[PDB]
Amino acid sequence: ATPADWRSQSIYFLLTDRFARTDGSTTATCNTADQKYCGGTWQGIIDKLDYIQGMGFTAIWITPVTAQLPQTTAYGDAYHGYWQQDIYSLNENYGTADDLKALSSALHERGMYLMVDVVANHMGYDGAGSSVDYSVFKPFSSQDYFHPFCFIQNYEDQTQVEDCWLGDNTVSLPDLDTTKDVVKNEWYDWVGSLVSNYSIDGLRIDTVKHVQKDFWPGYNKAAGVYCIGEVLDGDPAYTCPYQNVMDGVLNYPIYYPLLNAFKSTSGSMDDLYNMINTVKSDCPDSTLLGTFVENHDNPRFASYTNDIALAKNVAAFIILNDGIPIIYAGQEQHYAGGNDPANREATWLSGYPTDSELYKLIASANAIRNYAISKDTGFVTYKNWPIYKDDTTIAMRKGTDGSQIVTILSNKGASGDSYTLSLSGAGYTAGQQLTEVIGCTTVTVGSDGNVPVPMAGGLPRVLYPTEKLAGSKICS
Ligand SMILES: *[C@@H]1O[C@H](CO)[C@@H](O)[C@H](O)[C@H]1NC(C)=O
Ligand SMILES: [Ca+2]
Repeated sequence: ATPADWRSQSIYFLLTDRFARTDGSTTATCNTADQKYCGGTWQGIIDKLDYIQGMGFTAIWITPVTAQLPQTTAYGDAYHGYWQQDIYSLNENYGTADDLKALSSALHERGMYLMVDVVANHMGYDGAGSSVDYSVFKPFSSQDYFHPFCFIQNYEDQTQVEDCWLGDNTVSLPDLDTTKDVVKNEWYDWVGSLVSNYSIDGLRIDTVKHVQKDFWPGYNKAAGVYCIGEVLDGDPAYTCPYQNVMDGVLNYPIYYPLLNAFKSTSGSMDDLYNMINTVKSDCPDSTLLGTFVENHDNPRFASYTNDIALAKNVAAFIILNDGIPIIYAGQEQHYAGGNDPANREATWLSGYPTDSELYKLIASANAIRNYAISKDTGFVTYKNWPIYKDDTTIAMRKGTDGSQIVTILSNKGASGDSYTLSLSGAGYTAGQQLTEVIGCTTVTVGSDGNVPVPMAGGLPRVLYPTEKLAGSKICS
């Protein structure tokens, strides 16, 4: 599927080993500290698609599928998929090639997309870097194909970042020489084959900043689908330019201010507001980026605060910002794990409650976003517009005039005071009746133009023209 095809999507990102076992167990042990394979499979995912689609997601992103180093290392098993050894084989832990194709067709039979995580930067090896036996890797079975061993000593040196090895001497990550024509052609041919063999709709590309830029356009083209890159850097001036060589990148620039804005009652709404504008302007296309506040490479949101109302606000933002929302399996169950491997909790241990607070929050927000898109072909291309802020509040507007969604978000928390906010800028016609689609109440636009927004318990508010909801299953 195309970048255009992807704008309207919203992604549930999951760890294949950790989302759902074939046996459907909700009790199967998974001590994250043990870093072992816990049992999750592609077929397990298939059996839980009702749970995923019931939150209003239109796609999933799954961890890499290539066969991994087999050893149980001092850092555990390759359960996450980032330590590949044989790229023309699948990781048997998740099932068979038929299983992967089954997941793909099952997603498609529901009108959903499959996104797959891929690594081009490196392989994985159990052992010291200098001692690597290259013969294990397929097809890159000789030192020939790799950058000479060295570690990234200085991250300000972009040449070191690209030419030296990630990892360490316990689990080393032999770094492919992605400037060699033979390496390019092998990867380019592989990625097209992968996508065709399994009917893959999109790619999430790992460790993008660790590969020289002139590698990516050819890779993206070969893939023949939307590619969104992990560029692990919070500076828009470093990260957005990668969108010049690749369809999208994950929105790490928004990530930091977003997290700070909502992780405490004293978070800076100013930084968030500004970053939205900086990204909107200086990024080739903000609507092709992916928004998230939680993933497998950072502490989970709920690890910073257990305030449910804060979690509600940051989730609403992810869904309603420009670009593609990305929610990380477990976030909807208020998972609170810290840094790797604590943030790789098995989803099945939650019991998959479909009536939990954040599950319902996310369903409501996706419901409106999805509806708005079905009516307003200009929604996805309309660049989100921050219209208001204060010390505890931010409001924003997205959608063609007369059909816009206006979102008011707060970091007051669950003990926030009741009160009324007068909102200038919404651009609704005076006396117009609007629905608040989370709590399902109504409000009328003032004559002064302003909107009388009832604020209570630090809850999120999402407004949308009541007449426009006609015939939707929203708020019945
Ligand atoms: C795609 O299918 C062909 C033929 O079955 C196979 O040889 C090739 O290895 C597959 N490509 C990938 C990336 O697995
Ligand atoms: Ca590299």
